Amino acid sequence: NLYFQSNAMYYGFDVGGTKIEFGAFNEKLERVATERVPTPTDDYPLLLETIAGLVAKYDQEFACEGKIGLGLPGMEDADDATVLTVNVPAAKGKPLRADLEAKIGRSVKIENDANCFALSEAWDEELQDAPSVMGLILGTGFGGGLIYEGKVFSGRNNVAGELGHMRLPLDAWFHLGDNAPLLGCGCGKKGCLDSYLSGRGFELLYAHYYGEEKKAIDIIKANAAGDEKAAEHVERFMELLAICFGNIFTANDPHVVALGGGLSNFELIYEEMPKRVPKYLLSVAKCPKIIKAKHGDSGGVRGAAFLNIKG
Ligand SMILES: [Cl-]
Ligand SMILES: [Cl-]
Ligand SMILES: [Zn+2]
Repeated sequence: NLYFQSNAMYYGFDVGGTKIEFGAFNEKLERVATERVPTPTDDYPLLLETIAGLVAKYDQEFACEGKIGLGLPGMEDADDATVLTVNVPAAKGKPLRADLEAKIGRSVKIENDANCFALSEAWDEELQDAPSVMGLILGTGFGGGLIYEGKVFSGRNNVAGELGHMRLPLDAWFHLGDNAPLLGCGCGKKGCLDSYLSGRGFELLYAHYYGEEKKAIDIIKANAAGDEKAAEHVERFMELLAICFGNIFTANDPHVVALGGGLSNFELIYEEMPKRVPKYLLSVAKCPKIIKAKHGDSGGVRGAAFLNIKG
């Protein structure tokens, strides 16, 4: 079956703290192979050998040299090309790209896993024609990737798309009222979007205004059932998210927004944003298309592979 070749083949590696996932994709961006191997715990020479080994395995299997893209929970330092990460400790501070290239014998592209998610959504059949795609993960945190013409915009410091680490716009702060909580952020700042618009934030906001720790799922369940406190919280949160989106869209004006992560599963978001965002936009501007992510489960490997699509 593998001899039914396209001219080019794209390999994607999603490197996680416990497993490395590989995927091969043809020119139509169809997936033609899948494999997972353990991430070598604290053995960098073995990490390099494992990745190089997969490239060699599939190159022989397809009788061709696939393009190599890799995503990880981290990023490259823009000035010295070493990896910044905590979940793949063996790679921390290492010139991962240069080491792989020397071992494998050809170019490798590396990118943050959330940027890979965004790129994966942007290459879905329905979004391929969108000039810009903003892919955001609302779960553990908030933020993502800015895709232009099917290519990730990394930024001068490889941090473009870190919308989670801008402070709340003033209108969002006023919306929270007299009892608004100033939430700390793990980046070192106070009041970051990451601490309010994430799944974790949704829960902290409920706990702060009602002195009770409920899990997102249960709060959504209570709202659906008709609990008054849950409804008040959902109303508060929906307008907050709309305000923050309005500010973001005024500066970045994306064509389509794709939402991933645990909270992206809360369907009311898709009904509510189109009704609330326009208020916070310039009079001449319309709310972009905001949709639930379609390829979240394999977004890391897909996006990593797609880093090499010739633009
Ligand atoms: Cl796929
Ligand atoms: Cl999540
Ligand atoms: Zn922050």
